[PDB]
Amino acid sequence: EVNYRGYHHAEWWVGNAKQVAQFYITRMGFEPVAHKGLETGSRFFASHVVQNNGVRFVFTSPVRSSARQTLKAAPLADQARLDEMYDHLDKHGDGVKDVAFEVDDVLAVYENAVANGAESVSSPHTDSCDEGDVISAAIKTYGDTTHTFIQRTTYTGPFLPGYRSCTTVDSANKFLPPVNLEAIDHCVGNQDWDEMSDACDFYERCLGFHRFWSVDDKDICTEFSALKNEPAHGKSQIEEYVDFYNGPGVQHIALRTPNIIEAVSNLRSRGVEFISVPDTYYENMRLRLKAAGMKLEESFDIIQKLNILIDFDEGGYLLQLFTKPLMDRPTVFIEIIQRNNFDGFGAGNFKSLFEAIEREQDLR
Amino acid sequence: EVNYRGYHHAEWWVGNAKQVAQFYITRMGFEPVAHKGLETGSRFFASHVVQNNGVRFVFTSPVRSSARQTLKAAPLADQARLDEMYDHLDKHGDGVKDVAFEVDDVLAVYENAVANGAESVSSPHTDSCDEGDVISAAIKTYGDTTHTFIQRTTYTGPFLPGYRSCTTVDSANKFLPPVNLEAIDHCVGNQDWDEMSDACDFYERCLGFHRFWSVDDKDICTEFSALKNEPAHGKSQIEEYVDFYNGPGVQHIALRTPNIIEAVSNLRSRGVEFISVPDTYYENMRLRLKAAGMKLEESFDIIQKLNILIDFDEGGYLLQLFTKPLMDRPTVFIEIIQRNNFDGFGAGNFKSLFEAIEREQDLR
Ligand SMILES: CC(=O)C1=C(O)C=C2Oc3c(C(C)=O)c(O)c(C)c(O)c3[C@@]2(C)C1=O
Ligand SMILES: CC(=O)C1=C(O)C=C2Oc3c(C(C)=O)c(O)c(C)c(O)c3[C@@]2(C)C1=O
Ligand SMILES: [Co+2]
Ligand SMILES: [Co+2]
Repeated sequence: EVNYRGYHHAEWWVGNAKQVAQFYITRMGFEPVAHKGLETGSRFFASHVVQNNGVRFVFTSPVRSSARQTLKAAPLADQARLDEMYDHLDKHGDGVKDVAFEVDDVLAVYENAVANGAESVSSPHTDSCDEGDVISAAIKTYGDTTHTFIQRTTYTGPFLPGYRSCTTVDSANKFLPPVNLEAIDHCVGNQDWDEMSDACDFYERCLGFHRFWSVDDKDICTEFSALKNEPAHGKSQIEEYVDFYNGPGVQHIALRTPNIIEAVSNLRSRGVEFISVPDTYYENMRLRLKAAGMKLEESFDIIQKLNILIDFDEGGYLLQLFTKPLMDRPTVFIEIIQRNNFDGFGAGNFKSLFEAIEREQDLR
Repeated sequence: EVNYRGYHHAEWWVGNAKQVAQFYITRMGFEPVAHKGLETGSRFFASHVVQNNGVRFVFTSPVRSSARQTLKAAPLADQARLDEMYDHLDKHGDGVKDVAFEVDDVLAVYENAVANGAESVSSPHTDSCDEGDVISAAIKTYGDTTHTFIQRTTYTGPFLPGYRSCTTVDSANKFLPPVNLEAIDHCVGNQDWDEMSDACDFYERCLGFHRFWSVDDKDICTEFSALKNEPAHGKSQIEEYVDFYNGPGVQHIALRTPNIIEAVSNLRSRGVEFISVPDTYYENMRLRLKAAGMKLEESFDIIQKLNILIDFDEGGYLLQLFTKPLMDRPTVFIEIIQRNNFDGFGAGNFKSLFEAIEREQDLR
């Protein structure tokens, strides 16, 4: 019954994979699924994959230091990998690193990608455990985040080669209200203009008759190309959406739910914390929705209490919400979105939210 | 009613303070208490303090990278601090960094410490917010972990200068069975022999007529000085206590509970995971306890199910248990201990547990 929307998973690079992974277990309803580490011969990195219906996260941490003087000298390729991982956690901190797509024909989707100028990160190769085989490749897309192409061949195991399945459920979830998340809706690994642009232009040059590997990126780039804020050291009436819009190296990963009220509630009660949109947003939005005769399913007054956002067109609307920044840097957010016939991505909420500080800064 | 046993707190250095701190909120029953960061002018580090009755943890993360090229050039003292924090997370990873003691007369306890050869880390100084003042100092003790001496003067605020109080309770705890932890029982920031020794000899030279700042370290060094394992690539019948005993740079922090059964249960059900001691341990222990006429309060059979450990003497016993390593390095553990008239620290369980693999390796 589960539904990946073609996303194999998203892999994070984080300092404490083992413990950070549990954040999503306790706060957001995930379940431990697979593991890769010193128990399956991974001498240099541990990986913890937690899943929520279609949503699958991988958290990956080095298990050892750079010049680890006690046991082995690291092979040259591997010390470079460890070195790379620390330099990313320094520059960026905990965050999404790689979006990986279930793909038929990695060789082909990889080939076209670099023909049109993709920065290669991992030419096609074939990780091969005892449960089978898989072909992957990877390319730089949005900043230093990446896309990975995955073609299952003979592999049958839990997840990928090297991974072992997970030995049973998590107990904290028999006490916690569940979070009905469906699948990964989209992901922008870096929201700098230059960076976004660069990645979008690259995607456009990847368009052909064969369908592009990430429909959700093609529609984001399309919707936001039709147009390309202002802060205050007050807090800002936009609160942390101003950091979302104007912060550097900001990311967000969005997670589709069939019920954003149910989702947001059970996350409010598990202890997750979202940005507060001002009252003036709903003021103006209630008129816009009414004048346009767009009648929502959900009570407008509950969408207000929950600081949930709205965008729409003639055929339907979306419901959107953002967590407070997940870490001590204001750079990583998670979006929860519910669609009722709207392929949109929230372009309207830039105008609306920017207009929200507008009436407040114009107030003086 | 709360009881710190003279421990102001333990401060961890971790990669993701904001999220790691919540681990202890969800998995172990802590509550958010104070915060220090970009919201109180801390341009370089964030601190999250969570408390459980007497137990108070501080988690501290850099909010910025080393050569953060976007905003400020860091002052020389501060870039050194950021640089230091990354080098510790590289060499060691997430773990306890500093044990801090509520102390009258920092100047004096600091003075004697370095007279007898303490490695100074922070001469007496006086952090001074608008709610008052505090004197601190710090010295290297066990490896690169530290002790900090804290003398409240005019400070009245939540916690320390720069900290703001915490805006209300965590919701996940109205759904989770509580964990009745009392206070910090002890802490060994590095269990290498050389390192332990060095720190103990240093403590001994700190003994005088004035009482020593950490009674729990003086008794550890005393009990374990009366004596100073063997592993298998099988897993080991000792399971992860072999990593505890023979692993390098292992730490553990112990947390006293009045009811280790209640504590361990509610932690089993919140999702915390402990090492399994073999059956042969309880086999031999039931005879030892009986021959010695030591009658326990708690059902021996529940202490067996819960992989809880036992040490005792003529006047009473202790009950001990260890988590599985908390991170992808096998280097940080947490001990839960319950005392019934026994100042011991588990020296007996070395003999018992070492003897447990003994009958198993002797089995062949
Ligand atoms: C509202 C939100 O969820 C965000 C999203 O999910 C998809 C994003 O793509 C862009 C792009 C470029 C064109 O792709 C852009 O230029 C701006 C100014 C922008 O604001 C966004 C985004 C970040 C959007 O704001
Ligand atoms: C059982 C446990 O809780 C541990 C504890 O809490 C206090 C520790 O101090 C030592 C010391 C030195 C003398 O202090 C030592 O040499 C050995 C071999 C030792 O094993 C321990 C410890 C680590 C003990 O094992
Ligand atoms: Co969005
Ligand atoms: Co102990």
